[PDB]
Amino acid sequence: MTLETTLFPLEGLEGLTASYQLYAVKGLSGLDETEYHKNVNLLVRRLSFSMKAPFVALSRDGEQFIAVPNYVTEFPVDHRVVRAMVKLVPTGEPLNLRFDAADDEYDGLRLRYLDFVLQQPLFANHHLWQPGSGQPFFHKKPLKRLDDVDLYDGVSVRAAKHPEGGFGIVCDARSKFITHTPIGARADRKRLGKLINRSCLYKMGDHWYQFRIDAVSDWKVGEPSLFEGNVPISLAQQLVRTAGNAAPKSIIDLDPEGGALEYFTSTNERRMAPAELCFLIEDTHGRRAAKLQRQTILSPSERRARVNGFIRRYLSELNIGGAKLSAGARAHAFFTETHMPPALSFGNGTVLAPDTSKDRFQAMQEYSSMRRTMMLDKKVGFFHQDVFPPQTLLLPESVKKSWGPAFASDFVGTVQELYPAGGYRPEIIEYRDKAYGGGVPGQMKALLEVAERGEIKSGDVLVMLHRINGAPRAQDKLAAMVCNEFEKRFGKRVQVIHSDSPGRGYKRIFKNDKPTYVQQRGRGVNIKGYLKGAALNKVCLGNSRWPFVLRDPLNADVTIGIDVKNNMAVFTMVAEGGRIVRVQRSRSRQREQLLESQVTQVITEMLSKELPEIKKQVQRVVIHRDGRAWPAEIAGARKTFADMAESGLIAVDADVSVFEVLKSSPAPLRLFSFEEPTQENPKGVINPVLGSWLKLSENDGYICTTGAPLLLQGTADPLHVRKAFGPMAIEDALKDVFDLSCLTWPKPDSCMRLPLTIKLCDIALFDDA
DNA sequence: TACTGCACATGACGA
Repeated sequence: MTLETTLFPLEGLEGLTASYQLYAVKGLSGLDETEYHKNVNLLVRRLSFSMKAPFVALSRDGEQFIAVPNYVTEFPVDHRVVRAMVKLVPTGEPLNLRFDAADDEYDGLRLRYLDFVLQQPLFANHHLWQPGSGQPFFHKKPLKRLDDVDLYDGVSVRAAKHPEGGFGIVCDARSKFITHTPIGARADRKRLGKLINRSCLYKMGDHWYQFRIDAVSDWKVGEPSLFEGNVPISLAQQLVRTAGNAAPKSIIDLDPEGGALEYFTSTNERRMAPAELCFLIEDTHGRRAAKLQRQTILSPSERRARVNGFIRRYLSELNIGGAKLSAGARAHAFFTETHMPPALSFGNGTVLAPDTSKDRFQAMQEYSSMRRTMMLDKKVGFFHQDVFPPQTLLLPESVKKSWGPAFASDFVGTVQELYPAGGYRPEIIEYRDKAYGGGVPGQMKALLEVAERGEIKSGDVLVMLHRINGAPRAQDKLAAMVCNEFEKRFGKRVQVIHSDSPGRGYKRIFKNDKPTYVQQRGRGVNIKGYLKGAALNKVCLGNSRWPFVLRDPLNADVTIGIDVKNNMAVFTMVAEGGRIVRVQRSRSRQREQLLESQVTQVITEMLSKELPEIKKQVQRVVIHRDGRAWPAEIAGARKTFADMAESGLIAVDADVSVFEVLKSSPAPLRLFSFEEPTQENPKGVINPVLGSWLKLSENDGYICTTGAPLLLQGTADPLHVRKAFGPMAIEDALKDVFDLSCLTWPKPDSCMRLPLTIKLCDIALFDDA
């Protein structure tokens, strides 16, 4: 019940002052909406990098208004590219924002400035470095040596509004893996080729930063490759030129035969750097580094200790010109009531509700297990129990001629035991997976031709695919295309598994003087666990057979999730208690963004189909965006629902609100709860409990969709949700984000970080055109 | 097959 944050008070904020000079933009009256605000942002990016100053945008009224700092002087005021031509007229009267006053809309301006000048003392600390601007600050000394790769520890620092008034600082520990020894001067033109688009840390003497390799230079470090005023200069002469004073040996005694890399500046010029001073960033999310990744998951006491360490060590004194700032040593703490999980409804009128008499921790663990065993118990079971429509199972020819039939037999029997009301009985079909190519084209040609033959009766298909490319950072093209084409050209709803995981669960045995396949539990997969999880996720949830739903209404009558990536948008809708769930894909113009009209279209169409089934009149609507919410998207959303209030489809006085769900937060905040100190836990720091929550503002909040009883390792990552519009109190939004995340349908006995709405986007949009 | 925690990704530097 007692919680501590990673938000820290800022003392001495007075005197510190921010002076902007609002402008306004003329450009093109052609406010193409998605194309107007895209250009607003491009200029503020272009201007911030070029003039190295905190330019902000303030979109009130006409959405114009660029804030220029008052210490820059020769301001061009006109700016090319950007298609059309642009002019910035001032809006006069010079601003002088303050950190003691009260909530403005100029507080996005104070926050920009505050973040800009706080990274000035840290940037000039000889023992810290920063890969790039906005990123965390790392110790130059590795925390751990870890054999051929070094583990660096860092702490991110972000200005925030303080809930008890004023301004503070949110912080979080970070980790980074860098190879111990440099690329080297002894690395040839061909090996430096193999390294383009990798990233490396450049130890440019005392100045450390990170860049992305774009090219191998034609010139060695000692040959003339650039020139300062006509005179052709070598890169080695250039670095000696800009070394200062007691320059370290490494940057004034380079091997002249070593190679150089090339890379682009923030403002897009070309620059070189000697390979002798460059250390490859070990992309531990590119290559599977299981032993390494364990080192980056911190226990709550480890995580609190490193964040506070860094605050006490580097932030107790801060000289921003005149001002002398301090970060308080004690982070903001508070008493709160934690949200209890919601009552849920299963089969046979059975309800599951958290016991209020047990202590919270025991109550949460019993409830979360009960979600699984109630689902499995034949006398309670799924909330939605009917017979399945016809089902197809589509297998590679090479699998059907081997372990296929043993797998299918086990899989059906697993479905029948999980979901006995369904009578699962699929028709087993094959496609000629060895006939055309084994790459994405070829597999597709074999799959299509089976569909064109009409061999897929039934509208639901579970298709088993070969994994074309692995590495948990590529993208499953083949699975995406089979869903688009099987749904567009034919009317099919398709789920997907892969051939490798279940293959590893079968071995060939000789029985009754005949070869047959049977299970094995060697290593490669827990095959029994694989069948249960795939039966649930691919067949039951694939057929919209929800195993449990909310007993009691949320604050929103309907709530809608929206994500867009790779020119594929996904809308999802959750109404009644999860009793109504619709997931609808749709192609888009932009890669990650939606046209004002495409929003009004898809949503009116989805909601109108379901409104006859929603027996309470609709009067509170919530949209959950995955990422930033662009105002072309908010407009289409305000539009859609204004209409339906006139047509009488919903209540006349109904209202909408839009919220961003920032699964990767720009201000990562953590929460801690406390315990009896205990030898192994000297300070007694533990995870917060599952329902803990915190409001920093009327527009920013945090909710622990994961937490104490149900986390097996690490420290909980609270979920950041930000209001973008509407009459809905952020506390109310936080409460049903939490209720929506107790619908743990993919793994009932678990916590689940995202609410169901944007959780539905992830699995659906894993398949993007 | 599925769950979390993790590093991967808007906006200042630096050959």
